[PDB]
Amino acid sequence: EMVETVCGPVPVEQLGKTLIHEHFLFGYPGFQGDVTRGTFREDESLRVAVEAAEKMKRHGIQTVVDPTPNDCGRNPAFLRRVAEETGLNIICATGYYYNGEGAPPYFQFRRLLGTAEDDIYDMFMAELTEGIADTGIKAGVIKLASSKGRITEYEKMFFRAAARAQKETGAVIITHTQEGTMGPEQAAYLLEHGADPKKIVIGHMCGNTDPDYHRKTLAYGVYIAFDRFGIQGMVGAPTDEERVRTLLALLRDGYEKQIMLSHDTVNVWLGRPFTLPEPFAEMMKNWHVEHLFVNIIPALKNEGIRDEVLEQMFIGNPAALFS
Amino acid sequence: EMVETVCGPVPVEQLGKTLIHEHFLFGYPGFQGDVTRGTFREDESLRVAVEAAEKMKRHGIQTVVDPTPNDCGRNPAFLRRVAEETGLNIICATGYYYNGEGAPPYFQFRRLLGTAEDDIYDMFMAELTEGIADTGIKAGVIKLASSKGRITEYEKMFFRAAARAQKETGAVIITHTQEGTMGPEQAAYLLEHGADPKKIVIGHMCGNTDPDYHRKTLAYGVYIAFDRFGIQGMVGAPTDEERVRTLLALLRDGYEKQIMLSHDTVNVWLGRPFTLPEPFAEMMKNWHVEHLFVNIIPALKNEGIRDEVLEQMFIGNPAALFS
Ligand SMILES: [Fe+3]
Ligand SMILES: [Fe+3]
Ligand SMILES: [Mn+2]
Ligand SMILES: [Mn+2]
Repeated sequence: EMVETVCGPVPVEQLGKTLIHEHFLFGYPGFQGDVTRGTFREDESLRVAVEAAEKMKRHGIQTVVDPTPNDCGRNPAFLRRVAEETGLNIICATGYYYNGEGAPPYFQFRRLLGTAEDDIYDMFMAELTEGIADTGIKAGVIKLASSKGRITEYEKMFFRAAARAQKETGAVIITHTQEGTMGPEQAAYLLEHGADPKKIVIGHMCGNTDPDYHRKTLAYGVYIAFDRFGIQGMVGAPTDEERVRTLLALLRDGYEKQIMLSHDTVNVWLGRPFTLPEPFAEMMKNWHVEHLFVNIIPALKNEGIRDEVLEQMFIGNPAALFS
Repeated sequence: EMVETVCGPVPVEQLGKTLIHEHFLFGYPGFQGDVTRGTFREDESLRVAVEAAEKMKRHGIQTVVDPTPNDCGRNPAFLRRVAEETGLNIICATGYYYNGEGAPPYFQFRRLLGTAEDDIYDMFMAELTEGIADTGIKAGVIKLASSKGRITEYEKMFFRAAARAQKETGAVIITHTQEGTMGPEQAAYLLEHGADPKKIVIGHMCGNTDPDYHRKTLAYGVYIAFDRFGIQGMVGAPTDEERVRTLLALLRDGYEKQIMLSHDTVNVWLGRPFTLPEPFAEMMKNWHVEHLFVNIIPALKNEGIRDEVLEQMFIGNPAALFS
């Protein structure tokens, strides 16, 4: 039925072609202290963000899920301005990053007060059923993240909170996996606490190339995402070549009703402008919102995937996920 | 001669009685993502902050150094408003927190671009010689922090940057030590890179009770601080009893020209409001800006310390430090 976007509630029928994981705004926790050399280009950032939405709208996309966590400069009103100008639908999130690239100390401190997991739940409920700050916007998904090879104590507080929240709300859960680890464990641990696998998207699965690992995850009946198309050389991540050679294994075996695709782009960066060093800067030349529809998809056809199947992924699956 | 406060440059002669370490505003990194339940009480916070300044002004304090790091919600314009209303002098900082209660990922990421330590220097120079963001305020001190028993790789980038900045500027360095560790190592590592010990305040020394350790540190000719008076029972911290019994050892042995005192208070908290749990909330009942002048000081007299000596600590030392 209905899904909360930044422009208030929307019928899931009208979601349409959907990218599951892209950032308009993103900054690594700590960017706020580099304000002096990295002040936020308020009205140019908006100009770039609308550039990316119009760039997405023209390949038939009607909906983006933006899972930018609360500590990476999530900005729902900004996003609201973008949708108001483009008509694109934008679903935002409620969540923190993970230990390795998040902001532990604050909730670490409350953990000592004994109230952290309640506070995270209370925050999740608030942002899902009341609205984010005074923006009036509710998050449409819960963002979760785990570390490499571990779901830390701190992360588990959020997983628990997240599972208990979803039971109270029916919110979709979207997750981050670190370097192709902890897919199954994530699914397992959320299902243990009463989350519903049909309302769960294990993310960054494209970060493992052994399809055995994906199947172990799909077996929970959760959705999985290859949401990092375009990112190469970094994090130890595999090439777009590996992804497709890993993606195709799961398509012929008819799992497409559990797979969705994205790029995990950052269209505007918070903090100090930077430019990638020259080894790095050519491997990730393809990391942009165009990448899938002009490259990844044609490649998929040449290896024989029905356009019907893809529609399950970009339209059916997301419509399914949110209902 | 001159020191940069939030109200522009000021003659060091007019610093006067000085608290070396107190926060008006503070939040643990991550507080920004708890915005919905923890929105910043803009104009009440200002009302509380002026309460604390007026409360400090009446025990003769004319100057506070507020070392709130860039990632813990440092707010120089806010501070500026406080001084403009009270006439108090407020010197702010340029720094990041340490790894355990800091926000590593952002500078961690730049470390991979190969430019982090330059960027930290460039940030330090900017905030010391040009101004913080568009506030026009320059930091008067550099804030540095290390972990328990370790000065991590990440922290050393900032120490190096900090030492090279001070050489270019003459800025005072103020530091944080974790649980009474790394005093000497900090001094040693800064002196190695050309920092001047007479422009350095090793902080949280009151976190070690073995005076042997302090002397090892004082031997570098750096200043040291017992800046956590009132914080008891927490972090592994020692009682105000231990501090004084540790402080007195260094006074009779005539080091007072290297010691200064504070409380390290947080007069307004960013993030979700909270009550300290029932055990904790008793031990730290004394953690407030009044604590020193009404309690710690009388206690010091009864054990026979000349008011002249104290003046070296609250007036002479700081005046010395900044010139
Ligand atoms: Fe992402
Ligand atoms: Fe402090
Ligand atoms: Mn991610
Ligand atoms: Mn500190």
